[PDB]
Amino acid sequence: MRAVRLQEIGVPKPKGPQVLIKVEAAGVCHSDVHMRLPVTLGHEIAGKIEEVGDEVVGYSKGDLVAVNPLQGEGNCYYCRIGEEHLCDSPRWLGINFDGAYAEYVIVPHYKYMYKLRRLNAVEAAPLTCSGITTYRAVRKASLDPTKTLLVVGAGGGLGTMAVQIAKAVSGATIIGVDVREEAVEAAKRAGADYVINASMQDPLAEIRRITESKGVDAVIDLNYSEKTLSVYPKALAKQGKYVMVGLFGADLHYHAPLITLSEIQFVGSLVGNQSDFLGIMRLAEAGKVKPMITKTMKLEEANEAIDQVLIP
Amino acid sequence: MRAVRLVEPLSLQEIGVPKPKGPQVLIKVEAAGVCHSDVHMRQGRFIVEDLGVKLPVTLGHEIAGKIEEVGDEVVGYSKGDLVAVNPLQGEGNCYYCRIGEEHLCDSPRWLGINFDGAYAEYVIVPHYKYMYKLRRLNAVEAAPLTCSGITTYRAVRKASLDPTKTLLVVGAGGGLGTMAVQIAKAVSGATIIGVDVREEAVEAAKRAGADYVINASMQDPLAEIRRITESKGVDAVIDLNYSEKTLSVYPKALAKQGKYVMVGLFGADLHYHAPLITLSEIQFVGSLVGNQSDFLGIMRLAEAGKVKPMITKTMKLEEANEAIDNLENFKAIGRQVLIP
Amino acid sequence: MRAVRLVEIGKPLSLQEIGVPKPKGPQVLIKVEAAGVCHSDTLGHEIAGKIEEVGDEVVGYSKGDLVAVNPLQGEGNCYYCRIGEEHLCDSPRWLGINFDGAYAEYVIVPHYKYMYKLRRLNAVEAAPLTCSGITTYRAVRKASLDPTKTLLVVGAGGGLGTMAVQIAKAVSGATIIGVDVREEAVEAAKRAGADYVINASMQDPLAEIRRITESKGVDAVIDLNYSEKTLSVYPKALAKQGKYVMVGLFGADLHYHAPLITLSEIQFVGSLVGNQSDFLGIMRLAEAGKVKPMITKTMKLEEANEAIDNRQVLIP
Amino acid sequence: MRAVRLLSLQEIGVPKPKGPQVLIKVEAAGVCHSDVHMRIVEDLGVKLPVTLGHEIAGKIEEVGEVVGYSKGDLVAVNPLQGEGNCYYCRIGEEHLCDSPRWLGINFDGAYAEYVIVPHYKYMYKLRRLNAVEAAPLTCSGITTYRAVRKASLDPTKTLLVVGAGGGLGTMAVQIAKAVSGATIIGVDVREEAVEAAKRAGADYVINASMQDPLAEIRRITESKGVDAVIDLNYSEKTLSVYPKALAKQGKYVMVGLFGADLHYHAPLITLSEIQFVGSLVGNQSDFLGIMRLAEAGKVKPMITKTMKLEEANEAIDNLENRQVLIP
Ligand SMILES: [Zn+2]
Ligand SMILES: [Zn+2]
Ligand SMILES: [Zn+2]
Ligand SMILES: [Zn+2]
Ligand SMILES: [Zn+2]
Ligand SMILES: [Zn+2]
Ligand SMILES: [Zn+2]
Ligand SMILES: [Zn+2]
Repeated sequence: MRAVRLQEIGVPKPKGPQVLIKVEAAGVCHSDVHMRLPVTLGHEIAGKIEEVGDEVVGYSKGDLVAVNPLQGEGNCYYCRIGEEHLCDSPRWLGINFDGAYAEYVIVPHYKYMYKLRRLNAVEAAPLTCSGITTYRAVRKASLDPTKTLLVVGAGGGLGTMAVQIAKAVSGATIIGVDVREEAVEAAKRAGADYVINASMQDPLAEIRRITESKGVDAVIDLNYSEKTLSVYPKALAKQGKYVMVGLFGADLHYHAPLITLSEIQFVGSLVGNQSDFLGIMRLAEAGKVKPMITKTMKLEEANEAIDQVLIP
Repeated sequence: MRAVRLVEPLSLQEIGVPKPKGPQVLIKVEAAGVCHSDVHMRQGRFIVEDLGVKLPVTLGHEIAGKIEEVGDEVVGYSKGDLVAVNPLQGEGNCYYCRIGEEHLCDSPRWLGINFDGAYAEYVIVPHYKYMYKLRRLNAVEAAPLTCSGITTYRAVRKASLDPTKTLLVVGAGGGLGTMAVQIAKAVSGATIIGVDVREEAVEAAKRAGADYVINASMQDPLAEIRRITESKGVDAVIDLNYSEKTLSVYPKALAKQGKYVMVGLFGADLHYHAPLITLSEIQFVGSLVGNQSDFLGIMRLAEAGKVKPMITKTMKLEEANEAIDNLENFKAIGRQVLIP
Repeated sequence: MRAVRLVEIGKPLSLQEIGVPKPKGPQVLIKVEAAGVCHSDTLGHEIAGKIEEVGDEVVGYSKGDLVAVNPLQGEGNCYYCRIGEEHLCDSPRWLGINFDGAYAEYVIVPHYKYMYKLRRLNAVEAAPLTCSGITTYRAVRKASLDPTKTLLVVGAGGGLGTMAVQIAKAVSGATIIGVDVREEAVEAAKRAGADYVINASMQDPLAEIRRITESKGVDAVIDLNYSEKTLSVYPKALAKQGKYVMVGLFGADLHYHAPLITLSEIQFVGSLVGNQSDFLGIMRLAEAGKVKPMITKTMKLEEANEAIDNRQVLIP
Repeated sequence: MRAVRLLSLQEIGVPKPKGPQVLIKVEAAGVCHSDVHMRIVEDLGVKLPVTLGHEIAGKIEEVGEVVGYSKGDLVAVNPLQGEGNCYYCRIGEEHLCDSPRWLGINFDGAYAEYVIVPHYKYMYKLRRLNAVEAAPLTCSGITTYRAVRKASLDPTKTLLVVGAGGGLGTMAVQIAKAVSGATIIGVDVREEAVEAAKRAGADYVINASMQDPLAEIRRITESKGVDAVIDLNYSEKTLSVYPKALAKQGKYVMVGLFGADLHYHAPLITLSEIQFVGSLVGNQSDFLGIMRLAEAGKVKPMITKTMKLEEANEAIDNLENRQVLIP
C-alpha cells in the first residue's frame, strides 16, 4: 500500500483486538506542521473496516468508523483516573504510531472506534481532533444557564464548532467575537446569541454592555495569540474561567492581585479522552453539531496540505 | 466607648455605643485580630472609590466576643453567648449573592473595611446569621479564623484534593502555611508536602502535619518534589502570600492537570509560557476570602480541635497603630490580637 | 384593596378589604398584574406585576418596573440558608404560604433581591415560572444530564412536562424521551422538543424505551407529579447509574428491591422547589425565549375559590 | 498447580503469561460473602468450571508487553476489568461494564497457587503492606472507598455509619475520617462493637441497644439529622429505620445484596430532597485511592484469619453460618 511518512509499504495484518481500516478520510491540521522514524502521519482517521482481529467484538468488515487516536498505556496515574489523553507514554496514531496518511491503518484496540450512521468518513475525520478538543474546552468552561460565554475567533473553524457545542450542551448565553464581517456572520450562523466585530467595535466595551458590566463567566480562546491573551482576560467576570487551547509560542501575563481578588482561573486544554470523543460524536451524529467546512485532496498532496482532508 | 478609627495613622475616638435593632447584634469585643490587610486599609489602597468606604470608620474585620444585646428579630442567640463573626456580607441582589458566593458581592458590607469593625469596645453585626457560637474556643483563638481561617479553608477546597493526589504548600512553616497544612490534613486524605526556607519554619510545617517537608534553602526544592512524587509533580500548589519568586518557581512543580492556587495581594505578575499550560492542562486559580459555607467549615473543624488556633500575641486596643506598623515593617511574626 | 384570603381551613376563601402595606427598607410594594394558581393551593405564591413603591433601602429597581418574584425566602441563620439552599430553610418566609401573597391588588416583597426585572415577558407569562419554572429547572439539573445520556420525562405532555422537556432541550444536549397518557399530551411533548414520544395508556412504555435505548435504559427519569403507578413502572426503565428524579406531593410510597439499587448504582432523588440560582436560570432562559411560557387561562381575583376548585392566572 | 474451583480441589496446569498478562504466585486469597453466592451462567456468562477468588495479592511469578513490573514484585489486584467498548467503559466506570472480565467470578481467580492477571495495569505494587493485609482491600476496600465518595462529605457535614463496629463499618469510619473532615457518628448494637467504632475514629458512637438511635442522632446533630448514611450490608431493619435520620438533602448510601426492599414515603423524599444511592464495587480510581491510603497507613488492614487453600469450602461455610486463604 501507499503511505506518506515522516513510500510503498506492506499492509499490516490485524491481530487480537486490533482493527484494519481502509482509510476514506485523513484530516490534516496545523499539528501536522509541528511534526514535519519512519512514521506515517495522520491522526484524524475515518474509514471502512477492512478486517478485524479475532478478539474484536461489536464491529464487522464494512463498518464505517471514526477513531480516537490518543490511546493510553493504562498503568500510569492519568490512565488510572480516566484521563488517558494525558498518559505518560501514550500510543498516538499519526504521531508516534503509523497514522491515516495511507490506504490502510491499524487501530490498536477496537474500543477507540465510533460507528458512523449519519456522517460519512470525510465529515467525521476532523471530529477526532478538533471535535474532541473543542468539546473538552466547552466542558472546562463550566457553563450553565446563569452564565455567559465568549468565544474568541468565533467565526473560524474551531470557533464555530465551539459556538455550536456550547449552544447544544449548556443553555448559556453565547457571545462570539471575530474580526471580519464574514466571520462575524459565520459566528452568528453557528448560533451565537451576540456577535462582535473587533474590527468595527471595542469588544470589551460591547461585552461590558451585553453583560451589564459583569463580564463573561468564561472565555474559550481556541488558537490563542499574544494579542488575545493580553486583551480578552480583561472581559472576565469574577470567578470567570479563561480556557486557552493551542500551542502558539506566547506567554500568559497577568497581574496576580487581579486573579486573587476576582477568583479568576486560567485553564489550559489541548486534546481529550474517550468521554470527549463519545460526546462530540453523539452530537455530530444527531446533527446538533455540523461537520467542518472541508476541502478534499489526494494522499500525495499531503505535503502541499501541510504547506483539509486527504482521500487515499 | 473607645474605638480606634481610620480618619484620614488611626485615631482613638470616643464614640457612642450603637443600639441593636431588628436582626442586628451588639457584641462586646473580646478579641480583634489584626492582619496585613489592615496595613492596606490604613494606606487607602487594597477603598472610598470602590469599596464604598466613608471615613471615618472603625477598623477590625476579625471579630470575636460576647453578645451584649440582640435585636428583637434575632433568633437562636442570647446575651452572654460567645461568638465569632463572618465580616463579609453581601447586599443580596447581585449575581454573586444570588449564586451563594456573597464574598464576591458587587457592593458588600464588610465589617472593619467599609463598616465599623472590632477595633472598639463594642461592634454591631448587621445580621445574626453571620455569627458562629463558640463552645470550645475562646474569643482570642477564634478571631483570626474569621479571616485567615476562611481564606485558607477556601484555598484548600479550590485545590480539588483527593486521596490519589499530592499537595504542595509554599511557605508551609508560616501562620497561613501551617493552617493550610492542618486543614488539608484534616479534610482531604491527600499527601502533603510543605516547603519553606528556614529550619524552624520547616519544623513547624512538620508539626502541622505535613507528610514531607523541604528546606528550599538547603535542597533544590523542585528536585526534591520530583523525587517524592516519583517525577509526576504535585496535583496542586497552595501559595499563600505569593511573591515574584514563588510564582516563577513552584508552577514548575505542577503535575499534569495540577492546580496552582494563589492567595494574596502582593504586587507581582504571573508569567507563564502558554503552551506549557495547554499541554499539561494546568490551572492558575486565585482566591482571597470566603463565604458562609467556608466560615461554617473552618469553625466546625476548629471547634472540633481538628485545626489548631494560630500562634497569637495579645495587645491592647490603643496599640492598634503599633500592631499595624509591625506589619508594615514586617516585624510582626505571629497573629496580633487586640483585647479591648 | 381586594384580596382573596384563606379565612378558615376547609372553608372557602373570603374576599376581604384590607389596607395596602407601606414598603420600608429593602421591601418592595408590587401592583399585582398576575397571580398564578396551582395544585399547591392571603394566598398567591406565583407573583408578577409592576413596582408600585420601593422601600428606602431598595437599590436597582424603580416604580413602574415589571418584575417576577421568588416567593421562597430563607431566614439566613440555618444550615441550608448558609450553604445557599434557602428553599430548604428551617423557617422560611414563603409568600402565599405563611406570608401574604399575590391574591390581592398589592403585595409586599420582603427584600428586593428576590425579584427579577422582566424585559421580554409580561406578568401573565412570568408568574407561572416563579413556581413550575423553578421546580422544573432544578429537577432537570438533578438529572445530571450530558450529550451522551438519554432522559425520560413522565407525563411529558402536561404543563410541567412540556416545561421540563423544553428546559432539558435548552440546557443539556441529552436525547429526550417523552411519555404521557393521552394523545393531546403526547403530541404536546413532541412540540416541546422530545426526540421520541410514547402514549403509556395505549402501549407498554418499558418495551419502547428498551428499543430506543437499545436495551441500555435511560440515564435519568424526571417524574413530575408522580403517582403510585409511575413509581412502580418507570424505575424499571433506568439504566445503570440512572437517576430517578421524583417531583410532587402525592400520597404514595416508593417501593423498590434493594439489590437492584446497589447492583446498578441507581439513585432515587426528590425535588420540589428551588433557590435563587434556579430562579435566575429559568428567568434567563424564558427572557431569552429559549423556553416558552405555560399555556395559561386568565381569570378574576374573585374567582380564586373557583380556580382552586378546578395554567390559571388571576388578574386583579 | 492446585486450585479450588466451582467447591472442588483440582490439579490443573499453570497458565503461561503472554503479552500484557502477569502470572502471580498467590500469597493471599481473601474470602467474603460474595463467594457464598458464587457457590451467574445465564447472566455473567460464567463457564464452569471456574476457579474462585476475587481478592488477590501475591508475588509476580512471570510477566508477559508488561511494563513497570518485574518478577518478585509484591502486588494486589483489581479483579473487575471492563472490555472497553461499552458506554460505561468509555465514560470511566468500567466496574459497571456490560460484559466485564471479573477474576474469581467469570474468570479464574486466586483460589489456586497461581493466577493470571489479564493486564498489568490492574495491579498495585505493595511497599508497606504484605499480601494478607492487602487482599481484602481489593474488594471491601474498593467498595467502601467508593461508598464514602458517594456520601459527598465535607467539613460542614455529619455522617452516620451503620454497624460501625463491624469489619466494613470500621473501614468506612477510618476512610471517612482520613478523607473528608466530616463529623462521624458510628452506631452499633453491642458495647464491644460500639467500642470498635470509637477506636476506628468515630467522633460519636451510639449503642442502639441502650438508647433510641434516632433520638441520639438528633441530639448530636442539634435536630438537623445527618447529611449522609453509609449502610454497608443493609438489612430490612436498617432500611426501615436509618433513613429517618437523614437531614434535608441527605444521601443514604446503601451497599450490599441482601434480599430486602427499600420502602419510603415519596412526599418525604421530595420535601427534603433526600437521595437513596446504591453502590457495590468500584473502578481503578477507587482502587488507587484505597491502596494509597492503606500503603500510607492512613487506613488499617482488616482483622484477618488466615487459612489453607483446601479450607476454601469451610471458609465459605463459615460465612453462610475476614478469612484469607494462603496457598
Ligand atoms: Zn489534527
Ligand atoms: Zn498512561
Ligand atoms: Zn485579617
Ligand atoms: Zn451582592
Ligand atoms: Zn404554584
Ligand atoms: Zn434558613
Ligand atoms: Zn470479596
Ligand atoms: Zn464495558
